[PDB]
Amino acid sequence: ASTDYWQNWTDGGGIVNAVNGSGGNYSVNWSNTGNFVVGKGWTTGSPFRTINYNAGVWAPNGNGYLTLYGWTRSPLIEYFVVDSWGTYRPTGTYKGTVKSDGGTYDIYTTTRYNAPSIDGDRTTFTQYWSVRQSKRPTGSNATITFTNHVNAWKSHGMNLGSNWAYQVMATEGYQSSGSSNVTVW
Repeated sequence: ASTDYWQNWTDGGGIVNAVNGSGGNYSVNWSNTGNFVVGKGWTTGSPFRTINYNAGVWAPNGNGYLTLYGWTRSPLIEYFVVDSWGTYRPTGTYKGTVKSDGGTYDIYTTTRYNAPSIDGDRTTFTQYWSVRQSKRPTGSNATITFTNHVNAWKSHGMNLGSNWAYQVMATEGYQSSGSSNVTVW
């Protein structure tokens, strides 16, 4: 499918060279950054969407995530489906696991306090996570059947908001350096 949304946010720290490529392709070169999120996807997320991607390059030197990323409103929720990471594997309050697209993911919940949200400014909100138990190999055509995660989260009392915001396959980093090249469809 054709992507219609380009996400390129940075808190201004360090260098974040984000390139909006042709079609669903994008690349990022970052160094000594603060927090940033870059990716391509859809303006309106959907719990029934099946995301396809191919990370031709995944080379974080420190803390960075290759993850499906999105938000919902009412309530405000930031969610993730992490397929790979750098030096740090994200975790939180363990809820259970879900098997999907050949891998096993741990389900976690966390809370952010006085942090920047999609609406701008700062606030306190909940984060939903699905983190692969082991890093998914990159360079191949990968699939993320989001419906499997949404259903698993629901079973653990993790319900998403009613107003859907953007949904993208992103590269997120925190105080690190690295390179990535991803194609989404």
